[PDB]
Amino acid sequence: CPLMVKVLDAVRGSPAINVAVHVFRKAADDTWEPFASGKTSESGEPHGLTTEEEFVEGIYKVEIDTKSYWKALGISPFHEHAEVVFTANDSGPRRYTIAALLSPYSYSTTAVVTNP
Amino acid sequence: CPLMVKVLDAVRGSPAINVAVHVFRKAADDTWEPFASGKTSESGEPHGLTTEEEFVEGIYKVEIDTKSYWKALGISPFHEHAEVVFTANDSGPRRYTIAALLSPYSYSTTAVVTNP
Amino acid sequence: CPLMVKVLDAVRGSPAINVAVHVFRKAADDTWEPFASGKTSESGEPHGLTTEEEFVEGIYKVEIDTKSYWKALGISPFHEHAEVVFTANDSGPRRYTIAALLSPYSYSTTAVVTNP
Amino acid sequence: CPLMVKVLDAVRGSPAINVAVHVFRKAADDTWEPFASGKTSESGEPHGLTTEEEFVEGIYKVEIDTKSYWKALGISPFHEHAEVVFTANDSGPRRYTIAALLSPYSYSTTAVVTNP
Ligand SMILES: C[As](C)(=O)[O-]
Ligand SMILES: C[As](C)(=O)[O-]
Ligand SMILES: C[As](C)(=O)[O-]
Ligand SMILES: C[As](C)(=O)[O-]
Ligand SMILES: [Zn+2]
Ligand SMILES: [Zn+2]
Ligand SMILES: [Zn+2]
Ligand SMILES: [Zn+2]
Ligand SMILES: [Zn+2]
Ligand SMILES: [Zn+2]
Ligand SMILES: [Zn+2]
Ligand SMILES: [Zn+2]
Repeated sequence: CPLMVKVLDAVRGSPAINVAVHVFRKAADDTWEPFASGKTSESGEPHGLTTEEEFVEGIYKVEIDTKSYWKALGISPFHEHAEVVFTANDSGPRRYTIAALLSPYSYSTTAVVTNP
Repeated sequence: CPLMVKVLDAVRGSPAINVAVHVFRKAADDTWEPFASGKTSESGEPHGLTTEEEFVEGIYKVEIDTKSYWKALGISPFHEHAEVVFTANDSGPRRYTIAALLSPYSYSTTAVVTNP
Repeated sequence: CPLMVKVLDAVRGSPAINVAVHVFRKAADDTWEPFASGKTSESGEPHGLTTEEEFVEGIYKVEIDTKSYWKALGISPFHEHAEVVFTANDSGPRRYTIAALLSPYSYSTTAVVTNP
Repeated sequence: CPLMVKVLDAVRGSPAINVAVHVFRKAADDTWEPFASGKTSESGEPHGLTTEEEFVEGIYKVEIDTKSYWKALGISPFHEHAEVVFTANDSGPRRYTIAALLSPYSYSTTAVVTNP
């Protein structure tokens, strides 16, 4: 998997399960074209989002539906969602892990970029 | 100031100076209408973005131009920018501080919401 | 104030009120000598911890009683406390802000170091 | 492995390699008895720290030698080290992942606690 998304819940100290994750790729005209989508499993990651071949050079956006996640736990959170926007694979293929750590009024995101 | 944005640099342990901050408000048709803009001063905050009166109930987006900030320090960062999207002032006026802590491959954002 | 401590609650989006903060200074024999102590007010900061004069060059430890803070809100947290250990004022006086952002199973701390 | 430590570098967007990790367990008299130690590999984790059997109920301290890590990269960091202190396994065995995200003037730590 060259693109992995890992979501953690800082209130419960657990992976965040059943979080919607959307990936878009910026198109020729600058609109966000849907690229992939998934829901996090028990490990806090969605199932294989893409392959090395399909994951071409470009600008990507990962959106994580944090608001729905909290609401479903009976918590009213601050953010509508969390997004990460980055350029990928512009000096050859890399593997990307986007980690998001969630609290109701805060979140952190970090990228771990390795060689394949 | 009912809307304050505070940007910190985790590499230098300093406020992030000269960072562009944009605020948008979601319009009737769901497009992001420009609402305010500023550049952080030496304290890492832009100059008074709005007033209590203009800061009406609605969905707001704060974008922080993190990529340009790092590039100008000769660092090549991961994110294109950082954004915070939230609903504001829907149960009366509140004061909002959006804090962003920046590193080249990571950032955290938190909201402090108080009464006026 | 050359040493400020700012504690935020990421679950409530508020300053963390009534948090115990302890400061120690490493002594000649390497034991931690009590240096200052306070409880955060409504702004999430303890009252003036020290003066520029008393805040001499040395190794300092700031402990924040996060466990008691959460327990008192009826939450059972992961950490026993949070600590920050750093050398201060070894190239002349600096002003130090230690910011701590708290969730029940996570916390972040950052230092902002400025000239007086 | 019931106790895992994962260290990430937010400046480089990589696992933090060759970081010293120490684990202590609080003893009958309240002194910190050495429990385990390791250095992070290329994945940012030390090699198997303990077993389910040896990892008994008690208060543990994990120290991460962040200062040496940064210094060795020619960076002068703020913190002397990072520590996490917590009670473990007091309602039966759990698996603990302590994640630390490092920048020169900041760090975050989070715990992921699962059932075996
Ligand atoms: C609620 As959404 C991040 O799928 O537009
Ligand atoms: C580079 As921008 C966040 O002003 O579109
Ligand atoms: C509970 As304490 C950080 O005052 O030893
Ligand atoms: C430098 As150390 C955290 O091993 O005392
Ligand atoms: Zn969605
Ligand atoms: Zn968005
Ligand atoms: Zn801009
Ligand atoms: Zn964006
Ligand atoms: Zn105390
Ligand atoms: Zn401690
Ligand atoms: Zn050591
Ligand atoms: Zn320590």
